[PDB]
Amino acid sequence: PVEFPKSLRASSHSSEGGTTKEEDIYGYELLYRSAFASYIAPTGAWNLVWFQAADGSIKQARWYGEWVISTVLAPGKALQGTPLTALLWGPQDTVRLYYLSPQFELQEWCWDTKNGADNKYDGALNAAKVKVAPYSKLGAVSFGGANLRVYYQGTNNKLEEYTFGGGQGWKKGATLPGDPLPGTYISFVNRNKWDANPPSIRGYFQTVTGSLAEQVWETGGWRIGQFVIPAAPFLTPISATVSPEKDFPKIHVYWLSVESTIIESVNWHGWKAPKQIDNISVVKADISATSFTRDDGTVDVRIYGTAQLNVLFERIFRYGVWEEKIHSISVGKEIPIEVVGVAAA
Amino acid sequence: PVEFPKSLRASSHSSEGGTTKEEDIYGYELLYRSAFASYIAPTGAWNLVWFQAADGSIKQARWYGEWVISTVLAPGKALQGTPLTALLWGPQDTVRLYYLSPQFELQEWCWDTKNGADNKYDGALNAAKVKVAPYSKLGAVSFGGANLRVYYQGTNNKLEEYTFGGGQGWKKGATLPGDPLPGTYISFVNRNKWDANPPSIRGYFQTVTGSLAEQVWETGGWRIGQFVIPAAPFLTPISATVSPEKDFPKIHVYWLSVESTIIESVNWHGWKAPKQIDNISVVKADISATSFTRDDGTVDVRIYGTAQLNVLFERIFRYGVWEEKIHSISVGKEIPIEVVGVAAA
Repeated sequence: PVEFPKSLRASSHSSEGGTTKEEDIYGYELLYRSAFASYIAPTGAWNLVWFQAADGSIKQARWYGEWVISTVLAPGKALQGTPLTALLWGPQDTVRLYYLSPQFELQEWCWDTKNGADNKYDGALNAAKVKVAPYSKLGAVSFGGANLRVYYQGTNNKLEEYTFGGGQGWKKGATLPGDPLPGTYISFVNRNKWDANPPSIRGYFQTVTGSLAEQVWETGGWRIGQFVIPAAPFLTPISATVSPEKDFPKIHVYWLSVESTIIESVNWHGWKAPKQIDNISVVKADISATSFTRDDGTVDVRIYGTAQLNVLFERIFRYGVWEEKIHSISVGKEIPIEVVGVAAA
Repeated sequence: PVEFPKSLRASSHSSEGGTTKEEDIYGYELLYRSAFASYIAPTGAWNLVWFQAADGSIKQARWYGEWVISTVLAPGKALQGTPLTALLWGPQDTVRLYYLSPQFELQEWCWDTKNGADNKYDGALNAAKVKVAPYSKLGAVSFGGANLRVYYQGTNNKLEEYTFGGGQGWKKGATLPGDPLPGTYISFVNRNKWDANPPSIRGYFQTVTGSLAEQVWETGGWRIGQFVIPAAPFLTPISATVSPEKDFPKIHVYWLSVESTIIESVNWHGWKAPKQIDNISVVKADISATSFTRDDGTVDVRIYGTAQLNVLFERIFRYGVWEEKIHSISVGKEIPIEVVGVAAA
């Protein structure tokens, strides 16, 4: 078997007090610790997830009754271990996916489905040859329809913005405040509706001290926000998502604990205390959150990431509760392996 | 600060019971979880270590009274996250380093220093265009002088051999027995002297069940060896090294425990029970062991790898003890970060 810390739960079928003896799955055609991007349709009718296959291609898992896997970027297009982040607007007919080339330049993939067409092509961001810090992660938002913002870590470790819209093409945007940890995970969200202008932008990242911090664009340009988590694990995955609950934006910020469990902090008329959403230890690796508002005004959340041993998980917050059924999305060949919980020496 | 499990020690200066409050170093120009290859001179006079920088270049650390860092392969030569493994013979004037290209093909770098020469150049393996499983690790041995063997994981997850020698160039060798875990770490050693023919080859790897296993080559062919560790952490780093102690080959096999501490199994007139060499938790990432025999017949060992938060460590076994001082080798810019031990929720 493989050994796992006895005090941690490897899956939803682990013993209540930790891992004893169980079977878990290794999907070996998913890149180990793959990046994830995602977007659920605002109607909730279908789901998009993007990930990196072991061969380095970028693939898509789309749920519509069942999951369907396809390839969106051929092997050779993306850095092995590229970050990923996605946009969806129109309200839901135009997709952009951002990634890094093997030369650490910002790249853009476009998927347009307006009017029943289907066009897939490289975006113009590639032309700017934006060289980023090699460990940079990526975030992005859209507003006013096709006004786009891409956030990355520049070569001096500051967070940086690139802008698109208004017929201007891609142009360098702001340099953001703060002192980001080299290699920090980052996640940016727009609190206002996809077709609204101005946007209300928030970004989440880890600083050089290990704390978590917030970028705010509201009025008067970029400022550091009130969200402060004094300590978090080194290079903790971070993903945030926002949708209106009872007619006010509900920001959800997710990161990992030292036990590799998912911690959530909500901003909804103020920040609420961080709390663990479940006690199952995921692989310490990129996560991706998305959300939508139901007709009744409540907000559903989906989180994707890597579960033990190497599977793509889907965690579901629906009608106010995290469901205990945590699904896995198969992306290729798999082997089952026995897992035994082992105590410290 | 950054949070770390309170029950684990992040450094030699951590409290005896685990981490309380301390400072640790982030070398952000070392690729996070870099692969490592290494070779100490058979005289013990100097040391070589190879690693991947954050920018994807392959670099070398050389010790001869002091550590000196150099770049041996420019960005673009190696897969981001490439495995690495090294050879040294002549007795000590001929070096090879094996790695993967961004297209997952075996590559070979050569460094020849016979007679005061100083020639770095690409080896002939590159031209064979040998495509391997994208998550393959690498091992290698040399014998009879320049008879070389490179071990890798093929696309069907079997361990495979490529051979060089006898004026034949690089040719496909054997397919090895057993059922290797996809992406297993692998480490191969030659128990006989560098100029001796035949060799006595051992390889260590993890199987599809999570056990650790042994490949054996002796005159007559390959077989599965009697070394069996029934359970180990999933995708545990593995590195082995052999040198004669009192004229008998002393194999040292290293892997990581569930606490990310280094476990050692020695073969020397039989296998000795596995034992933890120290209680300091390393980053669960590639390690690299090397060894030499002193004039008095005793065997020194060096282990390189990633220590918290992201630094290149050197552990030293010398005159029969693991030294309490664990060194760090700076490879670029660094920031100090406060670390606090945190208990489970």
